[PDB]
Amino acid sequence: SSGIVMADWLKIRGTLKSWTKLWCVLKPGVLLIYKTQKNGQWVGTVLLNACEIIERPSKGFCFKLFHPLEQSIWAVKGPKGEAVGSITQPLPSSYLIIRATSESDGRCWMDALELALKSG
Repeated sequence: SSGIVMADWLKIRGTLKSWTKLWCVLKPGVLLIYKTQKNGQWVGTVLLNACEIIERPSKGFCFKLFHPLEQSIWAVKGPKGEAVGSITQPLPSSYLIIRATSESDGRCWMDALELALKSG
């Protein structure tokens, strides 16, 4: 009933190239990012509807979510009404660079992300 298409750890490159491991959940039209896997501290929600996706060779496997018009990709409000995201390494306003453990995992995420873009 959840509507959760995918959930797994992904590494997200900050502006500070710290590659933090964060818990990521995919629901139609949104990617929800958390510090921890269960009942986690919300960091941000990416509005996939405003986004396009491109592959980024080469290390594992990296892909980039970006706003084609260089605008903000981020939800104003948390899934639970949260005003502000949990503090993390600084992240870009208009794009996100993401890494997955395996090529197969990465391709799955990416394909799933593609469908998710125009739904919700």
